[PDB]
Amino acid sequence: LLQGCLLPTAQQGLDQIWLLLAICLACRLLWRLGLPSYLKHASTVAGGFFSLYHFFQLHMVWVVLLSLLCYLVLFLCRHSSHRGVFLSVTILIYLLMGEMHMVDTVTWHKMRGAQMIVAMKAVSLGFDLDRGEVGTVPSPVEFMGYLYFVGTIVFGPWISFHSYLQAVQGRPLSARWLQKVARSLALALLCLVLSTCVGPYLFPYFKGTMVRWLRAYESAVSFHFSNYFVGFLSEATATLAGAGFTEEKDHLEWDLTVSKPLNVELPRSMVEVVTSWNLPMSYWLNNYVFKNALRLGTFSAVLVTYAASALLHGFSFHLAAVLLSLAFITYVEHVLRKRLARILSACVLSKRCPPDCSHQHRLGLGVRALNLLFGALAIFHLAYLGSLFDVYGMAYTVHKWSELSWASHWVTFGCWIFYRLIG
Ligand SMILES: [Zn+2]
Repeated sequence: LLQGCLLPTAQQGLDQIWLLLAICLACRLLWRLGLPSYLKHASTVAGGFFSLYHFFQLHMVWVVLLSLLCYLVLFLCRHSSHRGVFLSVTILIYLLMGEMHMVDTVTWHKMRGAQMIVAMKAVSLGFDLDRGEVGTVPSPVEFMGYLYFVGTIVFGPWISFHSYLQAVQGRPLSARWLQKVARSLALALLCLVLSTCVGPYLFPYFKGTMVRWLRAYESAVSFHFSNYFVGFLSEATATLAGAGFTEEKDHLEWDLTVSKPLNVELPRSMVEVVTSWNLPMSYWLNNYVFKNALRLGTFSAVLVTYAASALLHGFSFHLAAVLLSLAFITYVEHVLRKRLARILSACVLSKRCPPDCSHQHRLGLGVRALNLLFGALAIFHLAYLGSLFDVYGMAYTVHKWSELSWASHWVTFGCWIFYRLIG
């Protein structure tokens, strides 16, 4: 195992990503030299081209296409107060065309992440221009540098245009920065190693229904650690490039957090799981899709947000089914937890209550028991939904979920039934 899984996996992951980290660090050193803004943006553009070429070979043209297309659309509507609408429509078109299989499936899937981040960045800049957070429409070099920020191009977290400009302005290289990068890299490598070695072999070492749930859980936990690897790597790359900082009370804190594994592995609620899964993505979907879809109602906005999330990850039927089930699961858990908190004056909300909340029962045994029951239900939902990601169409999804006897959906139905009845 020591030289059988750990070392090969660590080599596999650290090997390819090394170049990306190198360019992030190079960008960071180059952006502290006091170069003009134009030069900084152009430099990161060239770095983004080289990183995209390194990860996707000649097939980087699709991302290049999207980048130019989004700028073209933004430029054509540079005076319109509905820039986010036009950019979202053009992203919709491009994504749908790609999902229509016009491009090779292997090639398309290979760069779903980079294209997702570019699309999220373009839509976010359009909506920030609409709401007035960004004063003027950016120059071509600033927009292209924002899309090709080398710390946020391949697996990078979505960052706002203002966050990108703050990264451009630069910050002094400090011990705190290096500790953040090192911690993120170590956690990324650990999560990758866990995903490949610890995760898959959890229950056999570390075909009844119990066996099926064990296999489902280990496939879910392996998928989670793979996602955590991507999240921590994204934190490492973004911090190493100079972004992801919070200038709070004239005190700089490099605290960009993409994923919170402890809040998903040990979950209080499925809402917490979804939020902690990818904080940049959750924020993006919440601010640039959910708030714009509030005119359809709250539940319809939840469905629109999850459908946009399904399109951003690429339309595969298992992931679309997972996100459609997650909308109902999170909503039902949320409402039931809320109503239980109201009726039972307890701190059993989907998030932790503040220290000044009106709930009478705050630390009792019943509150801990209810939170543990909902956390076990959340782990159960995670194993159910993550069973689809073992190492895929409608038939696979149906059969695989039938192997688990549709337990989560019945449980979701029961929670929903309970919610309506008690109120
Ligand atoms: Zn409370």
